[PDB]
Amino acid sequence: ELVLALYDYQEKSPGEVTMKKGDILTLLNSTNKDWWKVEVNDRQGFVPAAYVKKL
Repeated sequence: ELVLALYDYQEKSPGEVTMKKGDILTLLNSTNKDWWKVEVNDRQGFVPAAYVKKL
């Protein structure tokens, strides 16, 4: 499934990933309510669940 980046987000921890508003990310794991694992182009990592929207 895909998600839309609602805001820019710069990774702030080793396991996080950076995204730009408007980016279409592949949702890898949404089992956590606060942090979702996504694939941004060729990178994988966590971003705040609230900053993305399921498409």
